[PDB]
Amino acid sequence: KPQDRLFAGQIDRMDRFALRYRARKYSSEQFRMPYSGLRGQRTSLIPHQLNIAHDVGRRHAPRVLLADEVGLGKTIEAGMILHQQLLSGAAERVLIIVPETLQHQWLVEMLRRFNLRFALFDDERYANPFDTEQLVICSLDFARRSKQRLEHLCEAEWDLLVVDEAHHLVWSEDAPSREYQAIEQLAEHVPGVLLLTATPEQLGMESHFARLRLLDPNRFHDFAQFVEEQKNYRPVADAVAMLLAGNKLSNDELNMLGEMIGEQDIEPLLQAANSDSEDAQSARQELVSMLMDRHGTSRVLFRNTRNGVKGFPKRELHTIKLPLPTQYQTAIKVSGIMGARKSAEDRARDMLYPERIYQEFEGDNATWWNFDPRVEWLMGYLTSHRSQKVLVICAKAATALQLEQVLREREGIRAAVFHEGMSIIERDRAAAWFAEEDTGAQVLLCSEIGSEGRNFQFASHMVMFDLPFNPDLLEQRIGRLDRIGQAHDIQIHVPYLEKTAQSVLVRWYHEGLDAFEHTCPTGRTIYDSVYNDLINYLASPDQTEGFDDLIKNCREQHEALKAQLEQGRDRLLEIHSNGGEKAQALAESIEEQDDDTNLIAFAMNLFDIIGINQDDRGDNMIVLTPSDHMLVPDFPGLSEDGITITFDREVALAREDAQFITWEHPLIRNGLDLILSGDTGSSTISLLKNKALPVGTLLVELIYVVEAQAPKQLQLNRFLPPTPVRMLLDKNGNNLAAQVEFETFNRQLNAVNRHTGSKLVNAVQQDVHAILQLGEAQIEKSARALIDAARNEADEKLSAELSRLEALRAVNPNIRDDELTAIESNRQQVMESLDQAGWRLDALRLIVVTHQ
Ligand SMILES: Nc1ncnc2c1ncn2[C@@H]1O[C@H](COP(=O)(O)OP(=O)(O)O)[C@@H](O)[C@H]1O
Ligand SMILES: [Cl-]
Ligand SMILES: [Cl-]
Ligand SMILES: [Cl-]
Ligand SMILES: [Cl-]
Ligand SMILES: [Mg+2]
Repeated sequence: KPQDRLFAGQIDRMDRFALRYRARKYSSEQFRMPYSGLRGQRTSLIPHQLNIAHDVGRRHAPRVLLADEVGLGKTIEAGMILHQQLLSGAAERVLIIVPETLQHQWLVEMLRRFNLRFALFDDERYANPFDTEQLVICSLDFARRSKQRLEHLCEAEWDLLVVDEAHHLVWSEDAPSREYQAIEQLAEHVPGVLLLTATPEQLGMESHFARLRLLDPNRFHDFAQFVEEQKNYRPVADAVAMLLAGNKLSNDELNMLGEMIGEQDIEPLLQAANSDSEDAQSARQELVSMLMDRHGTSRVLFRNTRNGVKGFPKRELHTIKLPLPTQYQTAIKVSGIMGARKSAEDRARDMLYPERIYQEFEGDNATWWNFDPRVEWLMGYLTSHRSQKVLVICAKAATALQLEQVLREREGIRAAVFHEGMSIIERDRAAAWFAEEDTGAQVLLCSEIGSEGRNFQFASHMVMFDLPFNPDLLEQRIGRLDRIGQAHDIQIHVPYLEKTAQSVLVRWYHEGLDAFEHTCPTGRTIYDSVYNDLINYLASPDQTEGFDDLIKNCREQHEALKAQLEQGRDRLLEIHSNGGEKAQALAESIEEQDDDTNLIAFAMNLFDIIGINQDDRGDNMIVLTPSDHMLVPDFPGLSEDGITITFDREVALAREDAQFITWEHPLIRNGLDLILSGDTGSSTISLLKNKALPVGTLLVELIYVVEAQAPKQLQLNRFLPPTPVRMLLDKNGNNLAAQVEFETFNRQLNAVNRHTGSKLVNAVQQDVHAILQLGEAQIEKSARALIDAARNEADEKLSAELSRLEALRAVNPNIRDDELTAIESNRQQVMESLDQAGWRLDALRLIVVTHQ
């Protein structure tokens, strides 16, 4: 094929040949690396997250509970797992079931951090229809709405299922939820399952066990036995955990340990660890790993905690008590007198957002913002903090929009607005404007959706124009800025109107739950426990008999539950969930990759040759725009509006509007596919100025490709991706390639006029044919060596992993049958597909020695 082009007179420019060869070499090498699938995401490199993702993401059909505490990165961990599985080919179809109001947050996270475009399925967009899309997000309610729909989902042949906030799957002996039942049915037909929930087990042990049974109903079949085994385990594991903290062990703990591990002699290991010797610490970390292989929830549950990971800011509450204006006092009394009585909730909501009462009787569009002291306080705060990036949160979009107008007209400060009525692209623009340094918006006004999952590293100040109606929404608001890696303490300003539901609720959240300044896993439990009572205080804030006691009771419940949670921590599992030194090393290794000058040089040459225009902005960023004369009509991922790119991870994290270019980015992969599936650079001729060789000497640079045809799911690329084999032959068939390195030789060559070129080739066409014949014999030898080596490394690696899981099963009940059968079956189909591998000539460059 490539020789046919050359002789038909079709001669590419030399630089195209070099680009083609580099593209093959690079793509064949970036497939066989340990951190593959953990580079391309727009995230910081946090060890505990990478620990989970690298462990879970490389398994066959992962079935796990991701139970990290709030803010630790359960969404990011799920993303890295999906990213790895979809890049490697282990998965192709993914379903993500989330709570109703979280769909857009997930859609943006998957696309903007993992370059994965999920299709949103709801009833408005579609009143089976799931074969249409490979990546689907929908709500839990949507998925369980009808029995027809559920069965549609089960038969849609999903590879992986992700269920966010899985504590909504509630179970009971006599009436499990519809939610639970729906996931129970789906989990039987999807091989891989990720359940995400931070809910501590002490608040629902039974439901916790039910979720584990969704993952492995075979192993998790006896609630009582499971609890008993965990209870007997804690004594062992608590001590060992106190040893990784360096408090030496007893003689009691030493026989319990020798027994807990009867599969081998650990007397040396124990003698070391339980002593003040320089070999004591490593003896401890190894013991910890042995205990975790025997853990009851080993391999299935990952629970990192904020106490352990410790990268989170302090939270500081600043309340401002403001006088209640006569206009609102009047409206409250009028409503109590002339009021068509409403629900408890609706009266409370009226008292929490008093502008709603005022608008009811003065008509909507009444200028509440002209006398509401919260508005005046906000104007004052913002005009004296003009250089502070401030996140301002209201419950309702209409309130945020009304504030934007006031702030602009009365003080000339332009705020970005963020609410669910706006399109994704509209929120993208508002987000970029708020993130813009020095020239951008100083304020982001949000409805209850906050800032979704977008990072504003520079924002540490938050104003709650009003308060949310329940504690889950409160923590979600604070979680917009209380994020891992935020250095500056969060200042939470709460201006509130005295003698209203606002003052009641601010006191309840703060004094009852301590929910502002400390992350509160107790909030929902206490709220539901006192709901009726609290709602009446909110509905009648001027009738507060017994409120002081409610506060006292609620705080006592909060402290009691906090104590239970502290006492019930599995501190061994917490340590093991962070990943230790192996996880730190994995993060360090990925970061070493990041500084890849090869990729930057390759990508520029690639885009240039494809025909994409490149404008440099100086700030580690470049603007890419389509051109008239590009290799293809429309390059996927490239709009006529252009795209901003960066190759630097820290820039990409600060500029969420820019693409983060890595070997794993679709632009590179699409770019490689374009060049390598086509003719570009496959046929050329060059001159070599060299007087130490006879003039007219002919050299043929041959690039063969060795590749095995197989389904992507087999993941042959781990062992034999399409691999180039470069030969450099003379007339006698001597292959010089082993001692003539490609780059050094490539530099020594000269381009030649294409017309003069096609004349040189025709003059030596027959010599070339003979050389090509000599190459075919040598490629068979080379390809057979490459193939046999890969077939053997597949044997070694895959048999090694099957042995590792069989050895784990001897001590661990959580290794599943289908896991061992999957490795076994894959080791077989991989070896067979390689022994059908083939080769072909991909490119050639003729080289003619001159002396001139
Ligand atoms: N490694 C990371 N790099 C960048 N952003 C991160 C990282 N980890 C978490 N975040 C951000 O922190 C926020 C919380 O992440 P998330 O996974 O939703 O926490 P949760 O465990 O409560 O579900 C999100 O906005 C996410 O984008
Ligand atoms: Cl992988
Ligand atoms: Cl895929
Ligand atoms: Cl006032
Ligand atoms: Cl942020
Ligand atoms: Mg979450």
